[PDB]
Amino acid sequence: ANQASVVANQLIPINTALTLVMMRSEVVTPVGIPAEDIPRLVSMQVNHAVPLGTTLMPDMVKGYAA
Repeated sequence: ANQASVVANQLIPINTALTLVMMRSEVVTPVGIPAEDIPRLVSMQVNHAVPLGTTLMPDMVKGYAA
């Protein structure tokens, strides 16, 4: 409970480097990448377009390991 995840603040297109305006922190369920990791995610890539409001899960980010 009460753990925050990275949520897509805009549609994040494929093969596009993640920027800070693309990511917000929100308490959603299920839990995705912890909000704490929003600096680590900067400049990484998604392997599929993420719609607005989707929680970013580990598998969506190319090269992500926690």
